[PDB]
Amino acid sequence: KVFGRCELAAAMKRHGLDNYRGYSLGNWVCAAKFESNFNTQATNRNTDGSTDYGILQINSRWWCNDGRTPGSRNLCNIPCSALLSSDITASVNCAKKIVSDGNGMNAWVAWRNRCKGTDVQAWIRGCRL
Ligand SMILES: [Cl-]
Ligand code: NA
Repeated sequence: KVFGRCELAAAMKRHGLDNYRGYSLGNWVCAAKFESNFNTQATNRNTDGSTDYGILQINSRWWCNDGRTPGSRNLCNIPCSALLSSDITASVNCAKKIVSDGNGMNAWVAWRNRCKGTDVQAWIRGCRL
């Protein structure tokens, strides 16, 4: 499913992401925009053979099992395919563990490079939240 900007902001906010660990809602929407273009079905393969899955491009090297990343962890204890659902619940719950592991949203390279230090509130401007 391809989300609308405000549609996704609303879903993220209902799932507890607003100001989660100090990251305002615009941070999460900005990250999703540049990680996946708001597409829950986005997948991208990394050079080391792991794959990033879903709206937040969660990596199979650490966070989910896709059966083809040898020597990887499954810290969110879910199959990576559950992160491509139109329901963003699993992506959101997994994102909550990732952002809590000590590096904050720097775990998302697109957020670090494209959202960090910008006016992220502009990503929820105009939305009915
Ligand atoms: Cl980037
Ligand atoms: Na894995």
